Amino acid sequence: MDLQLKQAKLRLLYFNIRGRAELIRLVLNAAEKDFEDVRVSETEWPSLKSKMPFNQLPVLEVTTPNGQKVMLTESMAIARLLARTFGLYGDNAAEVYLIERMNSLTSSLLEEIYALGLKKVDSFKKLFEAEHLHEYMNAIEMALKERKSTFIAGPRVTLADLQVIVLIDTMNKFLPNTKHECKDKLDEIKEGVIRTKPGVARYLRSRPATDF
Repeated sequence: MDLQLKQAKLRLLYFNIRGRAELIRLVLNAAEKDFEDVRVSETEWPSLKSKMPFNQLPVLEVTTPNGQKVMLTESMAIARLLARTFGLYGDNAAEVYLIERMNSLTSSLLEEIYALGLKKVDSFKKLFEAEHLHEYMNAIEMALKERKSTFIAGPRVTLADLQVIVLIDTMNKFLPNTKHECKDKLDEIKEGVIRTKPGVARYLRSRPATDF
């Protein structure tokens, strides 16, 4: 049941976007754990999907040091497993609550942003939005302003600070003009991840420039 992820061969299968696998890429690069970053095209997906157990990406294909191949699914479960493996998931239940409180907020905001941008036809679409996303934005901003530590859950980077990067980069693409104080507070966290996780700094510099 122990996959020995520190030493296991890892292959990440996902599309060539940030999307929902970027958090996993950020964890692995923060830990400086090598992995094959396999970026699948929608053209390849039907046959890969057909030849493979799973039906949804991302999948983390793990080959343990003893040679056993295991296909892990569910993006957040994978990310948290990897975070725990590499010391990026806090040291006690109270720190983890801080991680998961923030990840709940930012995961919610992310999915809400993801769902916007797919209903542009007719009727009256001047109908107001924002207040949903605003609600998440002030909760995040309030939490970041109230914290008594450098990062979200303490003095060191955890998974929640990494997901803040995913959120920032989604906001700057989907919501370029949106000006709100939560963006500044999120950018502070990103700056500290870059400063303290040289593997992330290098990865962010070198990763493909994509829209999604």
